[PDB]
Amino acid sequence: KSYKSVALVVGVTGIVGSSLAEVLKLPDTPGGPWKVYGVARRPCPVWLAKKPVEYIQCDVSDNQETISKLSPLKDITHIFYVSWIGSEDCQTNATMFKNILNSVIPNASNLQHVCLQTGIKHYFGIFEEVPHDSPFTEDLPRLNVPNFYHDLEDILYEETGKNNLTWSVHRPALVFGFSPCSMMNIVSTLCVYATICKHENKALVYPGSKNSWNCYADAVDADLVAEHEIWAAVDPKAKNQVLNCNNGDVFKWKHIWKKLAEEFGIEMVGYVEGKEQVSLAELMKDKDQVWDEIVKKNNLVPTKLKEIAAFWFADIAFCSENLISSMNKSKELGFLGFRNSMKSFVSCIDKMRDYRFIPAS
Amino acid sequence: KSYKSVALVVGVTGIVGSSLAEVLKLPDTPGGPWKVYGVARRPCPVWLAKKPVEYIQCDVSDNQETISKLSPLKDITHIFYVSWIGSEDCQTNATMFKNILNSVIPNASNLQHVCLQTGIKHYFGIFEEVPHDSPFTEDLPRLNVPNFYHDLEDILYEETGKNNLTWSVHRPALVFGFSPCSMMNIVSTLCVYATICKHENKALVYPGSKNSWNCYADAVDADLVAEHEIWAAVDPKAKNQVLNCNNGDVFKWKHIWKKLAEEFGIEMVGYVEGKEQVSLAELMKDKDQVWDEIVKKNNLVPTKLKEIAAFWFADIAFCSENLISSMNKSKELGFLGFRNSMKSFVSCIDKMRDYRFIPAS
Ligand SMILES: NC(=O)c1ccc[n+]([C@@H]2O[C@H](COP(=O)([O-])OP(=O)(O)OC[C@H]3O[C@@H](n4cnc5c(N)ncnc54)[C@H](O)[C@@H]3O)[C@@H](O)[C@H]2O)c1
Ligand SMILES: NC(=O)c1ccc[n+]([C@@H]2O[C@H](COP(=O)([O-])OP(=O)(O)OC[C@H]3O[C@@H](n4cnc5c(N)ncnc54)[C@H](O)[C@@H]3O)[C@@H](O)[C@H]2O)c1
Ligand SMILES: C/C(C=O)=C\CC/C(C)=C/C=O
Ligand SMILES: C/C(C=O)=C\CC/C(C)=C/C=O
Repeated sequence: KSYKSVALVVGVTGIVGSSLAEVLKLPDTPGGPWKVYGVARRPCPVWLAKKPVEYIQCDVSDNQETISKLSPLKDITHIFYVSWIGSEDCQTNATMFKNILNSVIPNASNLQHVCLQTGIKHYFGIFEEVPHDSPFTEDLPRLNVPNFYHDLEDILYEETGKNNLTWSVHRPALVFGFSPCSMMNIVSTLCVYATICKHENKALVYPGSKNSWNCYADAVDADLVAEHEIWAAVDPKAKNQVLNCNNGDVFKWKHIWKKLAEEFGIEMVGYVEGKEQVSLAELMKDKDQVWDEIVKKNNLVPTKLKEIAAFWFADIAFCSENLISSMNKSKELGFLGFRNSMKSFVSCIDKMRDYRFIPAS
Repeated sequence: KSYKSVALVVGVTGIVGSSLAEVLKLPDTPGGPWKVYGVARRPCPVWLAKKPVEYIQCDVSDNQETISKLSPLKDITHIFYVSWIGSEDCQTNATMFKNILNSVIPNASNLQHVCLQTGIKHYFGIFEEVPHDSPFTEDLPRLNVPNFYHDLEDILYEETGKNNLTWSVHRPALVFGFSPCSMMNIVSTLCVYATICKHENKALVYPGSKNSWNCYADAVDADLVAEHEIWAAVDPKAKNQVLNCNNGDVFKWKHIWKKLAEEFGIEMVGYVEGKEQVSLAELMKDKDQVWDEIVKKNNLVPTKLKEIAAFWFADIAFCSENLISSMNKSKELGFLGFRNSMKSFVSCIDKMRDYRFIPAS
């Protein structure tokens, strides 16, 4: 075909990358019809080979490999950088993004826009070792921390300015999504926990803090992040803006916890007054084998426990509070996409069952 | 003229009534062009006589008076009940609403819809002497309290069902609005407080609780409540629904407090750790004369202190928390109106200065 737009999705197996791969191929999608190149680290997993994306395995931290794999991609119009290296290292994250731009900018003559996805950590700090108060708005100045987001933005602003490309930064809230290859997928994580509770005839027992149980929290659906990125990539009113992305509402983990129990047909144990947070990472230490049994029993897409779940990240979610972000700027710019967070959560569950990452019920 | 729609706005001098009087007369307003009858208790105040509304002074708690004043209004198509009696008495509030319906339903042959405005108290209780947890959604069952909202809804459902009229219930959050004739106008109240602090060379000192300072809160702009009521009154997808109404975002009183100080060019004293709530009602006990001086000095529309301000209500706002409501249902039905609450607050300030209820600066 000829296409209207050609996307390079860096991080296609990711929690947002995998949604963009679906969303960009819908016929109503702005800027369409879209060709999609999808970059990720590992060989194309099976679930993705059944999608119309041109998959490129590439270590994007390796400059020569990245040049050789992406230089030839002359038709690219829009880059969606929806990746990170899996640690908070400013240098290695920065290298990834620089490699992408240095490989594509000089070879793709119709390149228009670079979309960079970071996150609300911008506002409160990093996962190793202060915060702005919320609701977080986009104009809040950088914290004095080595946040790799600062380096990515600086690279973005430099490279796009000197090459007359447009840019956007997206700072999603906690993502409700479906990919089993993510390093930070709260829903799969909690789904795996519940699946194990069920298999071991235990209750869905809440391991988190009191505050996280009771405080207002927010999130974003992966598909909404993809729409928001696509919107900023094609709508000229949105160009060259930093932009938060959340579902537009708030929830409480306590209400989510109940729905999770109901979705797995098991009993729930809520937060208990005075009792304190225990580490779900520690509780799930040596469950790799139970998970390998479950995968085989239900004929699931095979995943290692440490791949599909990130219990450490759940622990952080469950000692967090006061992290609400504002969608006012996006709405004032005309983006009115939203989701009902309770429904988005359930819909991630359904979809992970649908795609056979977790057991049906 | 002939008109497309004819509104009876019961409570036209109110915080929402007064916005409907403006909003219904805009040329782009759904269901327009609109004729507007406006009912309130007192003689038409001066500011309202300069508006194209047919003003009807009527004590709507008096059945015979109400019949004689509203029976002749044969052209009415839509009732907007945006009033209450000023106490929590279930019987006297109920009488008001029944009188309206009994006077209009049998005489207005093209009557289509009755819009009833109650509020988020539905979810947490009454102001004299439990709560549902939030975010509040519309399906939450009634609390076991004598809330006059229950009586108003019961009357609404009975009268509309037996007469093939459509209905809606609107449960606004705390209203950001401009009317000086309201019994519950948080912005005018805080504006009056700041005006007095300024006049007496004092700082804008926060009198409220720690929690109210730091917790997430929400509100609605009066104009947005009017749009939402108008939407439910004309859009067939919205018919016969209970519906919350808020600005679609959240704020904190602490950030609002700072903006309030800035808007009045005075110094702020925020919440002080360990210090506890004092009653602003008590602090403003005998300031009626200072206010009468200020009104005369700045040639303001004359208001009595107890009319324009409701310090008791500010005290309640400042010991409240956990009252967020969800707009998901309205959004899922297609209503995407919203406001930036910080901007809505400032815009109420500006408008009260514009209309000369409070001093310019
Ligand atoms: N997951 C969340 O809830 C969440 C929330 C807010 C912000 N974010 C931010 O979004 C950004 C992207 O994170 P994510 O969670 O979407 O990531 P993810 O873990 O879901 O996906 C990572 C992707 O990057 C690829 N990748 C990693 N190293 C690579 C390399 N050397 N070469 C090529 N590909 C490589 C992976 O294969 C994968 O496709 C991060 O800054 C993250 O902090 C994530
Ligand atoms: N003000 C708020 O912040 C707020 C917030 C949420 C819900 N609500 C609810 O909205 C509803 C309407 O309240 P409001 O705050 O819009 O009221 P308001 O105090 O701003 O207006 C009251 C109106 O009713 C009229 N009225 C009172 N007694 C009357 C009588 N006997 N005859 C004729 N008119 C009479 C008044 O003249 C006035 O126009 C109430 O249930 C209230 O609890 C208010
Ligand atoms: C830990 C937490 C809990 O709500 C929210 C942070 C979510 C993410 C991945 C932020 C990235 O910047
Ligand atoms: C007191 C308060 C503080 O936020 C909110 C209640 C606002 C109103 C008038 C509710 C009516 O049902």
